[PDB]
Amino acid sequence: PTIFEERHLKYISQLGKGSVELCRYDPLGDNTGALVAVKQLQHSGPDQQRDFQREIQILKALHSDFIVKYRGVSYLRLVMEYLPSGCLRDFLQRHRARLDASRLLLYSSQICKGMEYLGSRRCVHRDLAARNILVESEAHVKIADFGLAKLLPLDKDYYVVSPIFWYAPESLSDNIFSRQSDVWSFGVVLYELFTYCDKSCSPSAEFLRMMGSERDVPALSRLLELLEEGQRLPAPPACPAEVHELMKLCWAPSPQDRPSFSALGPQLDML
Ligand SMILES: CN1CCC(NC(=O)c2ccc(Nc3cc(NCc4ccccc4)c(C(N)=O)cn3)cc2)CC1
Repeated sequence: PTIFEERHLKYISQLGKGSVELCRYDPLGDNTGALVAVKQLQHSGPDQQRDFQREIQILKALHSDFIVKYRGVSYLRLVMEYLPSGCLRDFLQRHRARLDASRLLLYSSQICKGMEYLGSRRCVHRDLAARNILVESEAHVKIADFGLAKLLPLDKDYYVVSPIFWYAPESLSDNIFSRQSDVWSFGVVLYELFTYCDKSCSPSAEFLRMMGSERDVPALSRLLELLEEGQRLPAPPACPAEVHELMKLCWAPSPQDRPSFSALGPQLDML
């Protein structure tokens, strides 16, 4: 087996905390090696470990320009491509003044094409949020963290099994996840994009406000009560009304009434 030999994976810095670190894969020892992102588990708890082998095989199998590339393994460590610009949540709040609604639409369209591919592979990400979207360059974004990703059963369109503010009502109430629960998450991502990930009006900061002053009432209970009423995240300030309408559709109470990614794609592209 031709792997990323541990002795050749030269550590540089941390990308996130298991954990992710930036390494230079230098098999020739002449410091001419390529920079790769390397994922590993730190406090290796037996259940998180089986989840890691599932994750590796999923990413290995996915081939979208909008999903992070799998590179290989080291030994367990998952080797992937390195996207230097970092997290989309950081990128939006740092360069907010230089990014217009047309550029946010380019990101929405790229995440959408990414998620559409995911669906055709009968995979459910489950953690679709701006915190797990990476930046290639100011004109290209890629989806990351397949840590929570689940493959749909060969006979079923749903799957019963923490990020509750991106979770659909069926996810909240009965732990049901499908491509349509990722459409609900996509609607929250559009909110994040169009608020430029402002800490002030984050989906987390906004729902807590809506939940009220009764903290002993379980979040899962208070959030579901709110989403059953029809209460939603507000229209982002200055957000194109055509976009906030697509957000509302992603937020339909029943999963069958939410648009598909295949349907959303042109609607985004044609604005
Ligand atoms: C501790 N402190 C360290 C410094 C800060 N971090 C960064 O400045 C950063 C710089 C480059 C980054 N590029 C990455 C990260 C990756 N996974 C990790 C990741 C996934 C999704 C979102 C964020 C991170 C992958 C991959 N192929 O999956 C590829 N490229 C990611 C962050 C904040 C956290």
